[PDB]
Amino acid sequence: MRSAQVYRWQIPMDRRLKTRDGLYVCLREGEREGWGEISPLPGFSQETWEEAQSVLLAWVNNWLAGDCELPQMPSVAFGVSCALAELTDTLPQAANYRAAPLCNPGEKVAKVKVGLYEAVRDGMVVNLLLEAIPDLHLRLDANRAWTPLKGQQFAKYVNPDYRDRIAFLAEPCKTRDDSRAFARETGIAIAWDESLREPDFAFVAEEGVRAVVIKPTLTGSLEKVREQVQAAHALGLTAVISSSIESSLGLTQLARIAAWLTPDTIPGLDTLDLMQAQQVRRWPGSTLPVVEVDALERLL
Repeated sequence: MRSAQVYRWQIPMDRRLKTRDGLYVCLREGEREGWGEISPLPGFSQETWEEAQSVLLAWVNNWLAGDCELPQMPSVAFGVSCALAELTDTLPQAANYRAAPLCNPGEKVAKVKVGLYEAVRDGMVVNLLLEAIPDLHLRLDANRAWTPLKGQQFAKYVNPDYRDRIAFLAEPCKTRDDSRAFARETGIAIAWDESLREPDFAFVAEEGVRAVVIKPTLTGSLEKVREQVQAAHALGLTAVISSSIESSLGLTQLARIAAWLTPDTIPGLDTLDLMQAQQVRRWPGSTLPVVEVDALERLL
């Protein structure tokens, strides 16, 4: 016997993004229970919050009637599939809560957002960090920020002898041909990110490419995310499971999907401190308050 609940919320963030708005699905079959988060990201997700809601509510009504197509809309396919996996006890409880800290115990790994302004500033900060911590490895996020020139102007400031400790620079340039060229000229390893979510992306052996970054809320189902992880691992690449700024609930399932699918790869989930509260599920060690389901706006 099936039942379902949908919640709508907005969490305050630490004039771009002052709230994060989203949704939870709770599927219930017999005594079992599954949750999932549907939170499309403004500027990044194609579909909107309110479109997400419509499709989520409609899909749920289908689910109650026993039919089992999932929507191909990324945010909804994702959350709906997390709920479905929790129903069947398949998503293990084990999770990777180890952080590659942003900003700007084991393998030391950090994350730097680059390409925001001057290429110079980024390479300088990058060099500084790698110089100070001899065993630090860095993950860099460009989001296609650079012309070939700026791709060169950034690397200008990074000691070639530390460059092997940049695990990846994601999407340095505006075209993939230029990012590949930057990899070759600079000997700096690259990752694809936004390329993966554009139509007709192929997993292909490319010299210089060592990682892919997989954002599940912008990709779709957990089944599709898995697929992309397996494709990468066949090519020898690192699959990083990453945050699309999900609430604590989605972040903990991303943590769980990481341990399950990319067990030795720290996920890119250090986005909780951007927000002012957790909801439903705790992230271990966060002292941010926790909103109970009790207090969530219920649409279904």
